[PDB]
Amino acid sequence: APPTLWSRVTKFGSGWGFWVSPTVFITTTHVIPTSAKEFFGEPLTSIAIHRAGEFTLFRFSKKIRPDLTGMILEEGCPEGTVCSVLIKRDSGELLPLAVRMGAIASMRIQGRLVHGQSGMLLTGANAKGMDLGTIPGDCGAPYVYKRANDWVVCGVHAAATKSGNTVVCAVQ
Amino acid sequence: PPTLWSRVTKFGSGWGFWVSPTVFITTTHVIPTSAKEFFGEPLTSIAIHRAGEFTLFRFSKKIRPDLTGMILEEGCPEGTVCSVLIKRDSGELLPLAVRMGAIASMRIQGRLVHGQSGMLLTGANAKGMDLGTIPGDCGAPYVYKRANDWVVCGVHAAATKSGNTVVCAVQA
Ligand SMILES: c1csc(-c2ccc(-c3cc[nH]n3)s2)c1
Repeated sequence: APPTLWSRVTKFGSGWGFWVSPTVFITTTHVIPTSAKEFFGEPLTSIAIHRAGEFTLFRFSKKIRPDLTGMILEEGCPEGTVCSVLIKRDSGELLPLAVRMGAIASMRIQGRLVHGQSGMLLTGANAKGMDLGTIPGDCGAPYVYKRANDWVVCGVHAAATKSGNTVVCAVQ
Repeated sequence: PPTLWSRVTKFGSGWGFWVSPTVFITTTHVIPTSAKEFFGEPLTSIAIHRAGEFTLFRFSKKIRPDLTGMILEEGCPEGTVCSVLIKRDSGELLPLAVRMGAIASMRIQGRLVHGQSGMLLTGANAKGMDLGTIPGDCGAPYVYKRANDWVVCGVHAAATKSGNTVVCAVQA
């Protein structure tokens, strides 16, 4: 995946978030620290928060990331699309996990009710672990895919099943 | 707790895999043809066991004493879904699912290669997106989880231009 996509992946709360543009940051609602009143040196006052279940969008009044160009954010992707989940792990290692996306789903995973776009990992047969699959610290990592000449972001990592084979992307 | 990924090591014109502190496997064709040492050990002290595109090195001292010994097998049962553990010089880690087939001699871009055939499971096009193999990936290991045990069953020898078909070189 291109360097300009990896540059947008930002350590945040208990997981990650993604810069769509200089003013727009997206993340998984449950990774956001509950007491937080400041983000990138700005007060809540100065920020427009748009929350839909496990999807949260932050729109800043000023350019926090002026090095970046605005990208396309879509509301999930067609069934059958292959996405990469842009996961950073211990070492500056970069793990673009391949996932075949499916239908919008409602699930119970461990102790929680989760809603978003379901996918199946294409990394291995029994991806329950850090080497081939996701771990709880990956929450907020972006789902991206290439279309013709463009890259698109279409959601953020919200949950995985006990087996690790099924993941859920929260969508706008 | 050393990951599988720490066992994958840049070597020659591709990669290789540490099975144990003293055992290193790779694709025969990536090995330098001019050398007096590997990993700081003189060639006098290294046992080289070659079988077509599969080579095993057995060192007289512990090169990777941080590692436990893993199961090495001569390929796997037909239908096993293995993971090819690809490292790239970007720092990206690309585990790709491959459904394994029969041992054969296959014509791969006008060349005969003997090993275990496999088909990538990342679908349509495996190039333009991190979804398939490229020439510098040779030597990457084929692994799978069986009960509690990780199994390594060979090394990446060849892939078609098309994308779909790969060859895993195997021991004996
Ligand atoms: C039997 C007939 S085709 C086939 C598979 C296709 C895709 C699979 C898969 C599993 C994990 N990642 N991709 S399994 C098995």
